[PDB]
Amino acid sequence: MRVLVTGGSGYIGSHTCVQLLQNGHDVIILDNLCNSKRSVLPVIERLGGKHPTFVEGDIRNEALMTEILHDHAIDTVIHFAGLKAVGESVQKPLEYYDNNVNGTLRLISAMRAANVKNFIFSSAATVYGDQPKIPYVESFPTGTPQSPYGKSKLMVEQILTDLQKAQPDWSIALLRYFNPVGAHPSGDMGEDPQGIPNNLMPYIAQVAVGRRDSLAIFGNDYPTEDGTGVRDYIHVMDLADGHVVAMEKLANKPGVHIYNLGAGVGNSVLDVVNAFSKACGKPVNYHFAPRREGDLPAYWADASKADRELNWRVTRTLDEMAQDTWHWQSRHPQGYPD
Amino acid sequence: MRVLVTGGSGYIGSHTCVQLLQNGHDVIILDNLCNSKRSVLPVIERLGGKHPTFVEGDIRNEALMTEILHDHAIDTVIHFAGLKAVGESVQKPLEYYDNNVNGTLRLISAMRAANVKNFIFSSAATVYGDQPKIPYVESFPTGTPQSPYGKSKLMVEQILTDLQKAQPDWSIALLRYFNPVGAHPSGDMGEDPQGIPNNLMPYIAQVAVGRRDSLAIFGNDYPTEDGTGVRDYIHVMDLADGHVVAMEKLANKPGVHIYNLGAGVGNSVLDVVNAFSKACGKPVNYHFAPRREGDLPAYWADASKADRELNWRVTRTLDEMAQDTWHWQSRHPQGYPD
Ligand SMILES: NC(=O)c1ccc[n+]([C@@H]2O[C@H](COP(=O)([O-])OP(=O)(O)OC[C@H]3O[C@@H](n4cnc5c(N)ncnc54)[C@H](O)[C@@H]3O)[C@@H](O)[C@H]2O)c1
Ligand SMILES: NC(=O)c1ccc[n+]([C@@H]2O[C@H](COP(=O)([O-])OP(=O)(O)OC[C@H]3O[C@@H](n4cnc5c(N)ncnc54)[C@H](O)[C@@H]3O)[C@@H](O)[C@H]2O)c1
Ligand SMILES: O=c1ccn([C@@H]2O[C@H](COP(=O)(O)OP(=O)(O)O)[C@@H](O)[C@H]2O)c(=O)[nH]1
Ligand SMILES: O=c1ccn([C@@H]2O[C@H](COP(=O)(O)OP(=O)(O)O)[C@@H](O)[C@H]2O)c(=O)[nH]1
Ligand code: NA
Ligand code: NA
Ligand code: NA
Ligand code: NA
Ligand code: NA
Ligand code: NA
Ligand code: NA
Ligand code: NA
Repeated sequence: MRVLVTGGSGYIGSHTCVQLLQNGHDVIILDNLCNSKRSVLPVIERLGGKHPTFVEGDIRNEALMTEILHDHAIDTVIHFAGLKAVGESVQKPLEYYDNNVNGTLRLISAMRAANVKNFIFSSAATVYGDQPKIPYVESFPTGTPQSPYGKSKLMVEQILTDLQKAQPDWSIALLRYFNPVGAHPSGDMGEDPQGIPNNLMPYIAQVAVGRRDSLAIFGNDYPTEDGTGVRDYIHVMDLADGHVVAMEKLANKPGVHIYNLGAGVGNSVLDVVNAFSKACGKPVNYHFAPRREGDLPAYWADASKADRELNWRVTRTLDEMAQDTWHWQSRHPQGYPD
Repeated sequence: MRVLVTGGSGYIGSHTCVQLLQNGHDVIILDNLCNSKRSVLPVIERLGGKHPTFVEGDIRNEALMTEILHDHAIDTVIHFAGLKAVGESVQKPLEYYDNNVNGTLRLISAMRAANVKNFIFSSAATVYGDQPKIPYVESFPTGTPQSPYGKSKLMVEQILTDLQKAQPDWSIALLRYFNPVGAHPSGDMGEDPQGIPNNLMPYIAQVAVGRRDSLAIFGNDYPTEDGTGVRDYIHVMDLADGHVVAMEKLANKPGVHIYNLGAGVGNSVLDVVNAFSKACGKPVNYHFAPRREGDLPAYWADASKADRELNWRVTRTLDEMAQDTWHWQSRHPQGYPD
């Protein structure tokens, strides 16, 4: 298929592009480079085994999106582009609403204009809001996300749903990601956050690499087995694979196809820390800190639906997530070259 | 004060501009004319007793908004501009999200750029969603609006709330309108819908004027006194006045000030029909039809808060709403001149 992968040079998108190319699809990457570098492009091609076309540009530029769509006879679009720092979204709400809400709106508007009707959207577990019922199931009604970031995701899901109702021939997949971690097994592609990493894994990796002192564990008094927060970590390669399958199996299948993408099990901060120490050969330094504002104690995905409907399920383990992350971090301590 | 009134040439905005000018404020009207005509401008000035400046343009044009803001040293913005046909929003969701969600986002982004921090937003009762608890109170948590239109309003309220949190010096009023009806007492300014009117009052007026055959009453089996739908009708002049007061009393008062703007009492479709027949001197023709998709049986506003906090309450009656509407309709059967 001919697929436009917005945000394709970023963390999840890069790994997805590799898998797509390996499945022999024709890949057009669209990215504005606000959170990634052109240096990953060659890695993508080398690992994917085929050349993906790259276009530097912004999802907010509807005219350009329209042109790309038509120019490359795209059949389906995989929407990863956007801003995702939670804390920052609280501080700079407008930029989140613009890049995520308007960003998507301009993109799907461009699609309408070019007669493209197959879409995959990067959504998140945050859409569930404060849900006491875990694991989270697609059938659950959504709640109220606590941050501008979370809200922007849910708003897009709603807009996409209304669009589909209005243009019933569209196929739209709402992929709710849990906690993406890991890196390509080669160790030459992985997450390359700039500055202080907001997520657990990359932070741990930086402590392990010798860049940071200690991992601050946000809260140790939660109603969990070990008192630390529990989440559903999912390896980026498994996420990538789920994206190829969703794209191939849902194209031209009208509807709004919602799927949680997670392993279906929970792991605590300590469990993650422990796996990492194991992977890197030395105890990871850490300390307990107060609970992070807005955090839930525990949640994980109910991934039965994707298993059933798409025959997709995770295959990488927590140890692999940790080992792959350390391999990339250690092989490329400065991330992607400038 | 120096106020930019977006959508100022439309129904509610036109009447608001008149009241503003009567209070001697300097008024800049911004409208794209998609649902109003330049012909109302002179009426505004004549009834307002002062000249308002008019700029033809779109809220989506952030550069222009920014320029207007700075150029006119605006102190406060009253945001009426947007699309509001419910049924149509279901059919053309994107246009609603664009004009309302993006439209507002571009406008407040322009404000940020120009250092403007006083805003009034035209919100609606739809934000309450399916609320069994009536009357509706500002303290109630919001629900899930059933149409793209309703959703777009709630999304804006959320964006505005996050913005205020991020920029705590801002004063933002969320004015939730109930069922605006009526016309300026002169009979020379009023609602001028194009095509089939979606709201009850204008439809009734058109039946009364001899343009339409019969009023279709959507449903006669509701759990209400007379079986027809019950709402809180509020005269446009009262709404207008509430806007002047909100603007004058909340400017430079940091916070998100939410107020329901309604009369605080309910009236049925039949009650409205009856008042109109009374006003126009002849029985209004009507028939019973099936319930309109998504309609609630009954709802009205709890307007205590605005009374208490702003010392504002309605002063026009249902009969006046009907008489003023008929006077305008009858004096100007073709609406505003082309
Ligand atoms: N990483 C996670 O834990 C997590 C969890 C759920 C959802 N998501 C979502 O998945 C998607 C991908 O996440 P990621 O981890 O790969 O992040 P990422 O930052 O690595 O990738 C996003 C990419 O989008 C690009 N981009 C940002 N705004 C753009 C715009 N306006 N126009 C064009 N390009 C733009 C960035 O340059 C970057 O390459 C995002 O939508 C994110 O919100 C991620
Ligand atoms: N009339 C009601 O019953 C009702 C109830 C609640 C909320 N509202 C809201 O109150 C506001 C005013 O409603 P109204 O009855 O006066 O409607 P209206 O159509 O008469 O006024 C809206 C005005 O905005 C202008 N406009 C539309 N999109 C624009 C854009 N992108 N850029 C610039 N101008 C644009 C139109 O030309 C029109 O003059 C709207 O936001 C509406 O959703 C109205
Ligand atoms: O420096 C960090 C980052 C994360 N966490 C915890 O690790 C889990 C995952 O946090 P993350 O930000 O990666 O993702 P989230 O679950 O919030 O989407 C949660 O229980 C966080 O409290 C932590 O203790 N320290
Ligand atoms: O042609 C019409 C228009 C409206 N209504 C009813 O009148 C009330 C007000 O409808 P409207 O569309 O004006 O406003 P809403 O309350 O839906 O915001 C509701 O009970 C509608 O069902 C009706 O019976 N016929
Ligand atoms: Na096509
Ligand atoms: Na339709
Ligand atoms: Na960063
Ligand atoms: Na680097
Ligand atoms: Na100012
Ligand atoms: Na802040
Ligand atoms: Na119309
Ligand atoms: Na006319």
